[PDB]
Amino acid sequence: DTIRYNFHPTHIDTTSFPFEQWRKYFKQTMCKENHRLLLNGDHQGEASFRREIAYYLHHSRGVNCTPEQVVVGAGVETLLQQLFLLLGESKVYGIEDPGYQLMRKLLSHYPNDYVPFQVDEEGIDVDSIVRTAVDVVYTTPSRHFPYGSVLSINRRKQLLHWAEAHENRYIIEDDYDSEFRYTGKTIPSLQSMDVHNKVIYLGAFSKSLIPSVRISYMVLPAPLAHLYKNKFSYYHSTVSRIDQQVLTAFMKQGDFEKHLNRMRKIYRRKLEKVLSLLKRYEDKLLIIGERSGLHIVLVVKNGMDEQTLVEKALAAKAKVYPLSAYSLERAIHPPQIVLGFGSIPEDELEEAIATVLNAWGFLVPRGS
Amino acid sequence: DTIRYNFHPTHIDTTSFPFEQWRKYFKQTMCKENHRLLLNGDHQGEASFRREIAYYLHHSRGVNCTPEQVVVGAGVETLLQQLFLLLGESKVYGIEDPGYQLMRKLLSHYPNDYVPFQVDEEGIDVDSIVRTAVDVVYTTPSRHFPYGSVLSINRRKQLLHWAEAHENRYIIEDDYDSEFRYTGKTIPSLQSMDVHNKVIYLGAFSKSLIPSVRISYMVLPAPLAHLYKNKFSYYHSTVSRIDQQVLTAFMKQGDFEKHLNRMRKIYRRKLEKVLSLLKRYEDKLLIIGERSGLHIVLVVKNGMDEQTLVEKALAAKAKVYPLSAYSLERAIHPPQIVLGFGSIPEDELEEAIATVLNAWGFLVPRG
Ligand SMILES: [Ca+2]
Ligand SMILES: [Ca+2]
Ligand SMILES: [Ca+2]
Ligand SMILES: [Ca+2]
Ligand SMILES: [Cl-]
Ligand SMILES: [Cl-]
Repeated sequence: DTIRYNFHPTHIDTTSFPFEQWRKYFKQTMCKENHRLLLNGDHQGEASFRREIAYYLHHSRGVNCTPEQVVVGAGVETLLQQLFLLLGESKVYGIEDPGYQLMRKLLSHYPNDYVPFQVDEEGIDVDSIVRTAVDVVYTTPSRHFPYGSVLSINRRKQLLHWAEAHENRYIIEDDYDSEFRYTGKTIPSLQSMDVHNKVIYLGAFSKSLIPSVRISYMVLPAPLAHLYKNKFSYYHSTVSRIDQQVLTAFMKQGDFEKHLNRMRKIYRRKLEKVLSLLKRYEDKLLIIGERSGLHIVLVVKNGMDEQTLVEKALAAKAKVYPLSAYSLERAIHPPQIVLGFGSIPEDELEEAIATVLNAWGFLVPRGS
Repeated sequence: DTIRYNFHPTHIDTTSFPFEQWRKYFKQTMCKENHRLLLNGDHQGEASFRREIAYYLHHSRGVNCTPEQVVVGAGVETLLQQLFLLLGESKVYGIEDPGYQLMRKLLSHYPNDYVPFQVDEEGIDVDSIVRTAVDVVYTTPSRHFPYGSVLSINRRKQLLHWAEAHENRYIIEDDYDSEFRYTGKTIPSLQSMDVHNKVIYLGAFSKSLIPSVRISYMVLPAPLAHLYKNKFSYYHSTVSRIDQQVLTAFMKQGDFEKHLNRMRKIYRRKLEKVLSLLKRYEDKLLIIGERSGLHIVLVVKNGMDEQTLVEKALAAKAKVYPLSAYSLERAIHPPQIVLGFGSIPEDELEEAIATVLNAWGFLVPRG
């Protein structure tokens, strides 16, 4: 087949993107007067761009950093690799389970060991971490993937305390999941509470902007930033100067911020339509983390197993994501599926959900 | 200050670039109909783009590979890092001395050890390699930096033989420096001779095209390519899909090839003007590797040391490159300076060289 509907958690609404503006800024940047942009710039990122990042992160997340603490790289994986090299071979990493598997996967190639920790309604299990001899804790405190959990303000304090207790300890705050929250109290970055230079902040222009441009940023505590600038002095940027300059302009003249607001509205509509439809099956489908992100988790009580649910959906030309993809515990029961609605066009949402539900043997409204 | 003249060996003629065409292809690619390009593509590279790479490499260098053996990454450094992880922690690397320091520097972060080998008129010292217990040999056979040496056809055969002798051995062929040769025999890739899946081929769109776009490629022997696709299945591309698509088009419709020819002419003129001027001081300045690349080496007999020469040049706002920057084995005397003329505009060449010569206490023709 070709797959018709792709319920990917990290997809964006591609049809909505401001092509005209982007093209405009491209036109302004890529031209004879800016010919010097064709040579390589600062490895760490263009100063202009690092500046906008620090501005953006302050407004949006409460992050406090200088431009000289911002490292720009081609995707989160590029930056974590540099981080692993930077912090050294002895560090032991604690990671969330379940969660995105990237961190564990990358660590398989590096000397460093890892330890998984549970996440619950209040975030990562700080009690276990404290007993465990990890040095660096990787966590998504703002909204855990996939369930949407927030790291409670107590645990934030406890974790920062843990980090303060030793010179070797750090926290990696992953905010890959960009700022589409609709419900709950809006709570800031853990980095914003950090007064001890303990938190490394990680994010990307993927769920905002454009995933395929591969533009990501890591914010280092100022000692690490100095060490970074020394260790990696001879490297080159892994992100196009042209693209940096373009995004710099897009941000400076306010269009990025307009984009974000416009998209927030669109995603809100989509999510609400999706919930509107799914809430009708409340006996056999339970939704988790419904008021955050571009995706939800369904617990499915069809007596169909996880694998069956995936295959049936794929047969209907709809790709859906088994939660076991994101888990080291091999038993997930009842079966859970992640659905993301970024790429599903707004006017086809009902049809798309219908397709999946139908393939799963649910009764479906007309026009699918 | 700002530096007025930057004699960087890897710089290109930025003023010459086809902005209009590039912008055209950008316009064609980045638009509502191609909205799916905004999601991430194949980690290894866009199939269209890998295809053009395989085509390009065949016509230009005689490289024989499938698109599925081409890995696209953000600069040579990104790809070598993946390579180091792929081949494992036990491998020992041999590297050229002198040369670009990137390889040594990267290796400092990985478990892997390295050994430098001399380069002469005929390329890397294969005799030493054979005695040495290295597993992977890094070399720039087409045109060594900075002197311009070519790996002789004997040594090519000897090195491939060396590689054939053991299951663990490989050769990294760097063709970062590939396109601008004017003199000597135009000679093919070592990869083209490889029939034993021993050569990893490495190149980039920097000296052609645009350095700052950070688009590079590594061509893996087919067993390694299969291992790569498995080991790194979960990675994402480090190069923008949009930029891939743009360059894909630029290549397909022949604009890349036009670009290359146009640039070859320009660089040739610049080099010839530079030689024309410098040949006048043949007693105190000797030129090396003069008929290759976007740069030359000067041996300077001023009794000024290397450092002095650099500083004097920088005073008067010209940046020049000490050859010691490129060596692991012992201080060079008499001083050598690398001058690259990629970025120096054609109509300012005389002025620029004059600036440097003047600062070094030489007499200047035209006042
Ligand atoms: Ca490991
Ligand atoms: Ca959710
Ligand atoms: Ca090493
Ligand atoms: Ca890139
Ligand atoms: Cl063709
Ligand atoms: Cl110097």
